[PDB]
Amino acid sequence: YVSLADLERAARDVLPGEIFDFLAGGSGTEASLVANRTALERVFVIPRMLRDLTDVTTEIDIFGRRAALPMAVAPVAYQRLFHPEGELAVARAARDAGVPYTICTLSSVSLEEIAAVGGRPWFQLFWLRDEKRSLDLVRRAEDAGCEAIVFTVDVPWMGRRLRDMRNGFALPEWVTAANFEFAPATWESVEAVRAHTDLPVVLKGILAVEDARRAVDAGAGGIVVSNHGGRQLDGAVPGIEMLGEIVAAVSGGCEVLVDGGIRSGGDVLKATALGASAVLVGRPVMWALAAAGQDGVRQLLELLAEEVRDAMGLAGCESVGAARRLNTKLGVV
Amino acid sequence: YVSLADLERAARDVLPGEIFDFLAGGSGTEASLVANRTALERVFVIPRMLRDLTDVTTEIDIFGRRAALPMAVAPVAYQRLFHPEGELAVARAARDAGVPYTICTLSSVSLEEIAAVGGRPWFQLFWLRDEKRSLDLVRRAEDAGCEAIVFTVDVPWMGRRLRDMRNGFALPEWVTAANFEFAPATWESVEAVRAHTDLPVVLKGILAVEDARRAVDAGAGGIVVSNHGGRQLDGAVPGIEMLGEIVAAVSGGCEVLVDGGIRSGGDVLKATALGASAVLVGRPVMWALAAAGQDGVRQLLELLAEEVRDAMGLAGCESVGAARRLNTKLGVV
Amino acid sequence: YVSLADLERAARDVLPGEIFDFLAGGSGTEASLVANRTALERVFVIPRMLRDLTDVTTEIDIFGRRAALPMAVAPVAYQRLFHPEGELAVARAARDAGVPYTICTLSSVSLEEIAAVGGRPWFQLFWLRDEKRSLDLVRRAEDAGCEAIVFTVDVPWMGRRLRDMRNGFALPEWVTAANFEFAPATWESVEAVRAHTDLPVVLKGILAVEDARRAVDAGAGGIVVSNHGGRQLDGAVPGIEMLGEIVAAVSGGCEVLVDGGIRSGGDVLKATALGASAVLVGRPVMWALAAAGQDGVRQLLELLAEEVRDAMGLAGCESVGAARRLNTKLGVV
Amino acid sequence: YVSLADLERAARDVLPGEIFDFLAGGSGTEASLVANRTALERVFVIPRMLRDLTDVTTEIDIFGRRAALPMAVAPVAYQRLFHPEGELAVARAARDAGVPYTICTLSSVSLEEIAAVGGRPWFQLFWLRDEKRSLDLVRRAEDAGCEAIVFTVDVPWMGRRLRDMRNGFALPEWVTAANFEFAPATWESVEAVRAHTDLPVVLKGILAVEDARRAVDAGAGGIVVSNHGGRQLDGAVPGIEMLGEIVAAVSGGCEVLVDGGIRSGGDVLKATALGASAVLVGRPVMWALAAAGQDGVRQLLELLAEEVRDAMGLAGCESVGAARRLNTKLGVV
Ligand SMILES: Cc1cc2nc3c(=O)[nH]c(=O)nc-3n(C[C@H](O)[C@H](O)[C@H](O)COP(=O)(O)O)c2cc1C
Ligand SMILES: Cc1cc2nc3c(=O)[nH]c(=O)nc-3n(C[C@H](O)[C@H](O)[C@H](O)COP(=O)(O)O)c2cc1C
Ligand SMILES: Cc1cc2nc3c(=O)[nH]c(=O)nc-3n(C[C@H](O)[C@H](O)[C@H](O)COP(=O)(O)O)c2cc1C
Ligand SMILES: Cc1cc2nc3c(=O)[nH]c(=O)nc-3n(C[C@H](O)[C@H](O)[C@H](O)COP(=O)(O)O)c2cc1C
Repeated sequence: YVSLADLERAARDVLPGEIFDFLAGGSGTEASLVANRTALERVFVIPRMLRDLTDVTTEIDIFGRRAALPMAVAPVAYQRLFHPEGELAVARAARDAGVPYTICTLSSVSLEEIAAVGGRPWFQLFWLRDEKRSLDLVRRAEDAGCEAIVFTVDVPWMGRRLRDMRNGFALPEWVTAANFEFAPATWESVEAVRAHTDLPVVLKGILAVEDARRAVDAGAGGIVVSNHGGRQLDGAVPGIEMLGEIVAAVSGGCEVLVDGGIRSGGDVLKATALGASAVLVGRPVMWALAAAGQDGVRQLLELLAEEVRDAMGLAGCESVGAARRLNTKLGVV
Repeated sequence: YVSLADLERAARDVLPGEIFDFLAGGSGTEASLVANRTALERVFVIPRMLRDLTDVTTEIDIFGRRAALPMAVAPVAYQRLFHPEGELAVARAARDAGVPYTICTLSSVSLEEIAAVGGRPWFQLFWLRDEKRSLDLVRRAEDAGCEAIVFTVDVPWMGRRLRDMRNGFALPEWVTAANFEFAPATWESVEAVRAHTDLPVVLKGILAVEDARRAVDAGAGGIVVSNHGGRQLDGAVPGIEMLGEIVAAVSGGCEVLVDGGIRSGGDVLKATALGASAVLVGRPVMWALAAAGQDGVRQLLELLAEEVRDAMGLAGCESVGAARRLNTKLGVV
Repeated sequence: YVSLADLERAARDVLPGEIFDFLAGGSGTEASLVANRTALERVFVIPRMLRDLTDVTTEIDIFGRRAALPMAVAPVAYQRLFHPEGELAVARAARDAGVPYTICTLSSVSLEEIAAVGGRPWFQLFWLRDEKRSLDLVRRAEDAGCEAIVFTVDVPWMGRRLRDMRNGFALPEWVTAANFEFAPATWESVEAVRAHTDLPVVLKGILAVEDARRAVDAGAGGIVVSNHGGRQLDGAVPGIEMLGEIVAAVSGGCEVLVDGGIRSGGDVLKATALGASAVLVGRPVMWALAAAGQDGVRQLLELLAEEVRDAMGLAGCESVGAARRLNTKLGVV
Repeated sequence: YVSLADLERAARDVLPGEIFDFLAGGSGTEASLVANRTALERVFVIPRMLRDLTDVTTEIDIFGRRAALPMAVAPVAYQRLFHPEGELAVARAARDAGVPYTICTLSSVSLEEIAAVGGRPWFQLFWLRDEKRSLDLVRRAEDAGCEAIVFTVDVPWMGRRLRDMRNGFALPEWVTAANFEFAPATWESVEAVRAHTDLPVVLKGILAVEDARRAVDAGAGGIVVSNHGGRQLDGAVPGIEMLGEIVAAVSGGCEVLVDGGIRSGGDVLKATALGASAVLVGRPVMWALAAAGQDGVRQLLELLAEEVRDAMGLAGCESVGAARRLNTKLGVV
């Protein structure tokens, strides 16, 4: 595999159509899904030359731990859909690559089993109709050694996924929500979680500047600037188009991550040049899992690590902080 | 049906080519027809998160009545072209959905019959060579219980519809103008109508800012920002591209509606975020009528209602007024 | 024929390939040829409503004569390439439509014969290596009753026409330059022509603002804002993209015409809304000549007249001057 | 051959696929490769008319020598891949056209042999792990009569060339680096070269404004504004998009060249109108070499010279300095 697109092709060959569509699809007309790619494609980096590259490092410190790359595996529900080892395959590969892995509330293997793999596990939270269930998930995660709570704030309910409707998609009987209904979360919910844990709370799905500022005021440790991979509001702006404005507005008050469409180390570099602390990567990790299980994910992470190092150095950046000081230019197509 | 595009496909299957072309077509090269879609596709919404969605409502008050959605059925002439029940099928479905229905001066069933269906009927007026005929239509409408007069101001004469010319299109003998020649309307005409009725007068086909302001000064109750679905001036700006400027200029002096290309609840949300009080929907209603008669229109209205509620909530809006306070970003393709 | 594109199709059917390519082609990669169309397609008009249209007139006064439309036939060399009656067919049709016809220095029928047709003939001048020949052409034109001298200033030499090179195109023996070598013209040349005639001198091929201003200072009666239909510098800006700036800079000091890509009455309206006094139309006139001779050109002029009247009225304009006060908006694709 | 694209077609016919891919390809997704063309295609020139063109000259003075055109042959490694005479064929053709030829550190014929051809040879330098080897190359070049040192500053290491990876590309045994490992160069390296030679040092691969300014401060004689033909950082801005800003910032302190995508004399004119002193041309020179050896390169240089003269004169420019005073407009597609 020499690009992440080689893994998409390999996953499409192996997965059943309806599962590939569950993975690939977005809501509505898929405008926001396509826009995540378009938005990245229009950003160009202005690289710097002639800097010292004797010790290029792709490491960052985030939520109190060193990560090997400015990247984490996004929360993706029901990974046993893609490979029989599901979440444990991905978590093992992430651990070995030094990348944080986000354990999902809708994981097909229990959060305690995945946490036992080791590494840098984070935990993603959905707010539930029964509040106490959500707060119990948080305590379970913390007790199991998760290092951050990624509170998904863009899913008062699931978006209209027309591929899934047309396919009549349903989980196979062999895939379940192993940690066991959505309720709209509010700012009250955020405070309840903040009060119930000592871990950093990261709000995932922020796009408005004022919501970023309010997240900082609310005591978030981070936000993920995200339109949920185009799966929630069809017509929501891509996160990459809001990122620079949001970075400026929080002015170092919390970590600012971005997701949606990251498909190369060069895309990681674009995101950092626009001000991101780190990115999440979703679909490509699942492509690698589907294609080749744990080894597939390992190969994908190795490929991304190589592409990030290559892009950084070609742009004159010996560290991620230097990459954040790069300038960009918007171009056409 | 899971999208409005499923209904287009179904209507194209059933209607004779020349009638489908009468419905689908625009004037000239169809540049303004295509632009209505392009203009919407470039608008992205910046959604808000973590708001109270306990009682999301899609209702509005307009022209003194509560409507179930910020939407009305646009005036479309000669609906018996599409289904034998024509206007009565559409009006019944609109009534049952709680959506206003605009009765046309060129209706293929008389305005009194359609008004007798009930619901929230509005009446669309063409100015005629014989003025007294136009003013008699207005009094007929008012006597029949219509609630607003939608004065079409963009049709001094009909545009050049090349599909209709190439097809040699003419009304079948079984379709007539049941209420029974265009004369250019002027501001004088508007005043004559304003003087002859107690109903709100809504000017449909406004695109210039100064004409919006003048409409308010003239005592209009509303305007529809519209290029007549690309059927009048070929090269006229889409209404969606003028809407925000117009909303700012009238500064709450009348209701500001928009039409042209609305094809989903997400498009309704875009229009409201740009400042619209409500939208009109034309072609899709006729697709649903052609495909499945009254039941078809009912299914379309149910689908739109679901998509509007979904988009609003995903964008953090418990009411249409909140949706009007959303911000937008122009994007590419 | 219901659009000008119907005539292109008809001309392509009848003309030999190499002659169609002589007509259609541009220089180089044809970027400027394509851009003339792109530039018009991105301009949208903001129409006005509810104005008095009792006496819509498409007439203008230009160079001391009334013209039936804000349009003239562009200078196109060697019209016998397209039809055996060549220039006389086109000039007769123009005369009968009330449109000025530009007689070319490279006409395939002598300028005195074409002038004898009557109508509103203008004369286009190429500066020649032998100056006296050019000044003798001017006196011949004036003696024959031409009403303006259209001095082409963008042809120090002919551009690189790759279609013609690839085809090995040469004039048939039956087509000659009937008035009988290019020399670069300068501002000195313009003055020599201004001194030798009482007719208005119109500089055709101006694109820079400062050259427009200098044209006024030099005593020009008009300019044509033009990239020579994409046939001269490949990469020259379209005239339509410079027009508004140029109109502002001359501030009524001379007539400002535009050409390049005008293919409908709506395009004429766009040009006038951007400030043009009138347009020239080239290729379409030759399509009509090739398809059907004099009658073809007559039908094209009738179609354009209808489309101009239609566009004007739909935009609320009872006169060309009102059309020049319309505003425009740049849109996408 | 009537355009440079005729030579691409001819080279593709003759070269083995993997060698054509070595030549054509870029790094990563090839976004920067495509963008070099897109960026040029959106620039339009505003030509001037009616200037004296009695003695149009395409000559420039650069690095103390007169060049016949504002163009040099870019450094391209391993030219024996394309034709058995390799670099000597190209250098001979360049010499005879009066164009500088850049001898590469990775030349497949020794730099002394190519310099012995005569003409205006420049020498391109890669910094090596062994510094002394790089400084010895510089002295060799100077001793052999090269006139400038073109220090490539964008290759701390080679970019990820996916075509070459997929093809398993390797040099044939019959092609070697005849002058005989990359080390990242720094500003220290530049100073070491500046101290070791009396020749002008030209930094190739500058894109950031501040790096241009620093190059002047460092005593560079020139820079080449360049993304290495899209072969280095995938997502690097095209040089043509930075050129005007860079020209303004150095404010005549060094020569500012540009490369990437120059495919015609009109493109040369665009580059000069944006402020370039001269351009480099890479791929097209190799197409001509592959197609027809020395004679091919001669024909390409003759074609470019004709197109540059044609574009200049059509734009009203009797000299390159006048071309640099042309204005431009950004257009669409
Ligand atoms: C199949 C699938 C399932 C997902 N499940 C969740 C989830 O349970 N929780 C969540 O916060 N995001 C979920 N996401 C969104 C991702 O975390 C992420 O925002 C999105 O995939 C990023 O874009 P990318 O896939 O383009 O890299 C899911 C995404 C996909 C494709
Ligand atoms: C077949 C057809 C007939 C129409 N007849 C009328 C009419 O009689 N009066 C009027 O004001 N608008 C008429 N319109 C314009 C619509 O009211 C509306 O402005 C346009 O259809 C909105 O765009 P949409 O179809 O893209 O939703 C007609 C539109 C169509 C497609
Ligand atoms: C075949 C052909 C021949 C032309 N000959 C001349 C000419 O002799 N003199 C001149 O000033 N322009 C000449 N032109 C340019 C036209 O006057 C005009 O600028 C151009 O055709 C306008 O664009 P249009 O063809 O897109 O309408 C010629 C154009 C064409 C297509
Ligand atoms: C096959 C190939 C090999 C190259 N080798 C070198 C090199 O050895 N040194 C260098 O500075 N640039 C090298 N370049 C980059 C060119 O000098 C130049 O920047 C690029 O080709 C310009 O773009 P163009 O090919 O679009 O004209 C190479 C380019 C190509 C296509």
